[PDB]
Parts: sequence; structure tokens; C-alpha cells
Amino acid sequence: MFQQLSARLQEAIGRLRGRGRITEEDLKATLREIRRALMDADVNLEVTRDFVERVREEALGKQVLESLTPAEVILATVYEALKEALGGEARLPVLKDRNLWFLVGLQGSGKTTTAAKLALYYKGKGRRPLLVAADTQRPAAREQLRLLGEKVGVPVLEVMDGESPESIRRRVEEKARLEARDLILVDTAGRLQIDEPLMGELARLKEVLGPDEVLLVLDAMTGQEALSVARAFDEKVGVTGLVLTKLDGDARGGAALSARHVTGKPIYFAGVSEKPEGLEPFYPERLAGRILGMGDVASLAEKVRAAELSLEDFLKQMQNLKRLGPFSEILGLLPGVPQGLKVDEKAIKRLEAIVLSMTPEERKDPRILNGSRRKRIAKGSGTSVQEVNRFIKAFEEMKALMKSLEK
Repeated sequence: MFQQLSARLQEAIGRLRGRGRITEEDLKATLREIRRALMDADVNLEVTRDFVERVREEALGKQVLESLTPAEVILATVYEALKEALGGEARLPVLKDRNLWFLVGLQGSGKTTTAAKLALYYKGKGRRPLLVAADTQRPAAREQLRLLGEKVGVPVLEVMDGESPESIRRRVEEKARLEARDLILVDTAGRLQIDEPLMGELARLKEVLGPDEVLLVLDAMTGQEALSVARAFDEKVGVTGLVLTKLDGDARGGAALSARHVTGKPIYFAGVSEKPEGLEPFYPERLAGRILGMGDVASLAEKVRAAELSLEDFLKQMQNLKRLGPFSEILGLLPGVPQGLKVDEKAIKRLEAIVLSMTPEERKDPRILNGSRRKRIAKGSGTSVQEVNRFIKAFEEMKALMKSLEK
């Protein structure tokens, strides 16, 4: 699981194996080693920060510097550390006599699939699920859920072209009553970007339908970008939990390890394969062990492994720079004011958002951008037509510089 981070925590735990009692200066290195592993895995900072500190702390209190098997103490420690960062105990939305959940996320995060696989899971534990295809614009989207429901053996209510939230409220809560369905899984609409109109319609649908839980589905392969999307949706709809998919395709895990601290919401289910049974209830203890090598199962990749710019890129390089701390020394040459921290966390999020509301094609070539677009983008994101146009120019220029310095 998370091969990079996994391999590295192990090299570190391992080097202490068979050495006998170690010295403090040895433990001080093992801690650095771990800190590196997390920082290179994109694990958030106060998370990495706290991870290490919780280790050094729990370790000493376990008589590390005086134990005969120091290695097995770091292992027991790094384990509980991971457990914590991942939520501690396995949680699962609490059930009732009547349940109505919302399934929100971007298009291509496995939302529609999850709906079905989630319906299938609970059916297997008694509940009488009802799936609702709530995208009033895309008939093709609804049809996909329809067939997924036929396969898992669950009923499906398809809304209608242009149906109003109140009409749906009725139709839905009427069919679940008559047919005795205690778990309603509503697959909202999903697109490749965050756009105001829909995020507004979704907000309203919630207001009207009154969901008991709102599960946000995030593709783990998208790294940090997943944590920005979490922010977009809680900020505008209200998420009650997470579902991390394509979790077997993430090599870092920085997103999953930081999701709890950064978003505050828990992880309920996580996909660990593309098999239907692949969507299993998330357990921190399991993921913890696996990361450290216990009870893990090799993944398709883990097996194959044992045998010009882009706006997306630009944003990321800034993200990676901020993370490498301040460059006091490089700034020691230029008499420019110390602490070029005009780049405060909050100033990057404005950009992280600008990109999120941009069309996928517009990110490939911001040039195509016209005025009517920036207007749009600026609205969806929560910024000014200026910040947007500015941000873009900053890119265009860096693109040309980046390009020139090649020839």
C-alpha cells in the first residue's frame, strides 16, 4: 500500500533490526529518516510534524533507548502513529430506520460506481436500498446507474429532464415508502470542474431532500488536488464524510494520510481494487499495518514493480516550493526584503480554486481563454476577473522562461 512511503518507513524500521540496544543519537536519526519519508510522500506538515513527535514520545516511554529489540518498538510506535493520522478507529456512518444519503464528487472519481457498489454492500447486510440517479441534465449518466443497479439487484429511480428538487423529493420519498426502502443512495450530478450554477442546484437539492449523510467521493490518485475539491464541496454543500477511490493507484498517500486533519471529515469507505467487493469499509489499523508490511496483499502495480508546461504543473511547482520552506539563503544575495511570504497559504488556495473552476481544456492551454470565460471562472472560484487574468499571465511568462532556458 503506498509503495513509496511503505518501502521507506520499512527501510528505517529495518536498519534498527538486529542491532541490539541502540543509542539516543541512533534514535535521533531514525526520527529524521521517518520525517523524510512523510515529507517526500506529500504528507501534510503539522501531520508529519505531529507524526514524528508522537513517535519519539511514545518510543522513549516504551524504554526504546534501553530495550533489547529497539526495532520492534519503533514498529509498534509508527504503527499507532499511522493509525491516528488515518482516523484512529474504524468508523462507519450510523444507521437508522430511514436513511437518505447524498453522493457528491467530480466526474471521474468513481462516484456513480461507488453508488452501486455501496448499494450492493449494504444490501448484503440486510438494508433495502434504493438508488436515485439525480442528474437532470445528463440522460447518459442516469442510464449508467440504471444498469449498475440492475446488475447489483437494487431498484433505481431516474429523475427527469429538468425536474425540480421538490418534485424529486416527493417521487423519491414515495417510492421508498411504498416499497419499504431503508437506505436511499442519491447519485448527484458530476462534472469535470466546479461550476457555480450546479453547485447551487446541488446546495438546493440538499436543502429540499434533507440528506442524513453527504459522502464526498475523491479519487486518491489526484494527490493534493483531492483535498482542494474537499474544500470546494464542504464550503458550498456540506460534506459529512469521505470515500477514497483508486486508492491502489496512489504511490504517496499524502492525501489519505492528511485527509482527517485537513478536511476534518472521516473516511468511511475506501476502494482497494476495481472488484465490486473492492469498496470495503475503511480501517486505519489495516492500512496502517499494510503500510508497514503486515498482512498486505501485493497490488497489480506493486507486482509489476517487484519484477512545454501546463497550468496544472505551474500551480503544483508553487505548491512544492512553499513546502520546501523559505529560501533565506538564496535571498541572502538579493537585497530584496526577507520573508518573500507574499505567498501565504491563503493566497495559494485562491489559485488552487481558480484552477478547479477552469475547464479541463482551458488548463491545457489558458491561451484560448477569452473575456467571457475569465468572468465565469472568477465567479465559480470566488475571486476577481483580475486575480484570474493575473494568475494566468504569471503562468504564460513562466512558461516562456521555462521554455527559453531549454534551448
